[PDB]
Amino acid sequence: SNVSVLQQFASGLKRAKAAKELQHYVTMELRSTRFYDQLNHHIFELERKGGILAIASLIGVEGGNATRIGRFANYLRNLLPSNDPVVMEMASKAIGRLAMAGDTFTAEYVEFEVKRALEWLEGRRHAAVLVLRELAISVPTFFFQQVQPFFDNIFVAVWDPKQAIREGAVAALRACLILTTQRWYRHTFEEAEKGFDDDRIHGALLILNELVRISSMEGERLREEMEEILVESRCCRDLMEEKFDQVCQWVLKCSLIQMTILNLLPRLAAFRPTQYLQDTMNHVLSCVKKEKERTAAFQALGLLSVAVRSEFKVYLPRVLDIIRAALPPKVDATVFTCISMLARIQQDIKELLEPMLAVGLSPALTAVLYDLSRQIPQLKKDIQDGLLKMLSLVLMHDGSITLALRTLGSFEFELTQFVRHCADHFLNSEHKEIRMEAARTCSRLLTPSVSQTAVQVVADVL
Repeated sequence: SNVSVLQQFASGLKRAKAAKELQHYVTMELRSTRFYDQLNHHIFELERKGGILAIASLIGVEGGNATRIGRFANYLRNLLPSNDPVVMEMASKAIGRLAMAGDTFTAEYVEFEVKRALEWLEGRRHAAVLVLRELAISVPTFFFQQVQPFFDNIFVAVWDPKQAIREGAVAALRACLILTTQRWYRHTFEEAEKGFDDDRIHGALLILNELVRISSMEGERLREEMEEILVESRCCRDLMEEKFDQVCQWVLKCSLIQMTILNLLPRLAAFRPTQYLQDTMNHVLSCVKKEKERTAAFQALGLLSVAVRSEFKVYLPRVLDIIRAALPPKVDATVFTCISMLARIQQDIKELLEPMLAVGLSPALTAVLYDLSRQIPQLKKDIQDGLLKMLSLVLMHDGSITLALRTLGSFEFELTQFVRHCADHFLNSEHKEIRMEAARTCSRLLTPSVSQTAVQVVADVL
């Protein structure tokens, strides 16, 4: 209990680390109290990721009410002020998980960490921004006690010459705006307008994207659905004009700016939908060919096609010629999601499905085909026949085939030879996941249970 748990904690620091932490949590849930604290101090003083996982895995499993929080507060505050790379985000997540217990000291431990978070507002500012984001995600009541000083500190802390600090500051401002709008916007719009008039480009774009997303959830719902597969309404013309001027001027001046422009163009097109839409379509058509910019450009084009349904229909032949030259060469994950979002224009996909079936078996393309067969049920048998032919060519003859079985049992098809070919798959394969998913899909495929020709194959597979 003392040597084996310490050996597992040392092996977690040196896939196996989270499994060892989960095994230690499952061993502590069944139950040596000082040996775990000594091992935690030895792993924290040395390394940091395994100790943070061992400190975070025991929270919510053992049941430490008051004695564990006073010991964990010093270990959470020691690494937060001077922080290393992304394991510091794991330390911030462990602090947010320790603050999410629901104890009496949580009103004292959070406000001591939030008021110090304004002391820093670059390894110190981004750690405070991540701590504020974790406190807003964990404790929304304790994070609303100091709202006047945080908006003044983040307006000056995000103006520093850094790239990684703005990605945390935008997330902290979005969590603060979500906590404000769930139960201020004019001062943030005034600060974002004063910051704009190449350092003050992408930060101002990310500051304006939060105000564009908080006022209108219609443009955000399409991006939230495609990812699985007053204040801003008044000053909307000048902000869109400044965004269009920044997109047209800074064309090839300064990667992050083009990505911020492609992210802000779809929300601005969905908020108010012909010259600005033509300039945004021209910018997306110019940025689709450039390197490291086509993944956001395809999603922005799909969002603008879902928003401007009547306006983008004249631009149907320009994009459809660009995708058909891309699939024929085989980064292919965003193209299927863009082709799925462009439909939500039905007869043009039947010539486009020939290359999409020829690209290969992937999860995003299968989800796009499922969403296209669910939303647009015009030609469902033509897609299902090609999917069945691709699955038969895959399973007739290397990793992806598990997902092929996952697509074989996902939705309905037009299947007695498949269950006779899959009833020998787990008898030959020595892999665990192949046998597991094969049994999982052929137990679902047997659901068409007074003719004695299906009874034979049902009895055979059973």
